[PDB]
Amino acid sequence: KVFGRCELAAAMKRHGLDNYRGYSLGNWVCAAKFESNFNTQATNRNTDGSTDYGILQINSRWWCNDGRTPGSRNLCNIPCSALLSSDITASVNCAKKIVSDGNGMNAWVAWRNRCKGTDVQAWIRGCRL
Ligand SMILES: [Cl-]
Ligand SMILES: [Cl-]
Ligand SMILES: [Cl-]
Ligand code: NA
Ligand code: NA
Ligand code: NA
Repeated sequence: KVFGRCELAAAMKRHGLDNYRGYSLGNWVCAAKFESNFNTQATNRNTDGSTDYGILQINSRWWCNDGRTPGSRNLCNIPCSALLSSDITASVNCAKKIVSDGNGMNAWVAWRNRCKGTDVQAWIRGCRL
């Protein structure tokens, strides 16, 4: 599913991501924009052989199981395919774990490089929330 911007903001809020670990909703929407262009089915193979899955491009090295990432972990206790669902619950629950791991949203390199420090409120501007 490719979410609209305000549609995704609303879904993220529904699932408790707004201000989670102090990160406002615009941060999460901005991260999703640059990770997946709001497409729940996004996948991307990394040079290390891991793969990133879903709206927030969660990586199989640590967070989910895809059966093809040697030496990896599955700390969200989910198949990586669950992160591709139209329903964002699994991605949100895993993102909560990731952002709590110590480096905040810097875990998402694209957030650090493209969202951090910017007017992230613009990503939720105009939305009925
Ligand atoms: Cl957009
Ligand atoms: Cl915001
Ligand atoms: Cl933080
Ligand atoms: Na992989
Ligand atoms: Na894994
Ligand atoms: Na594996």
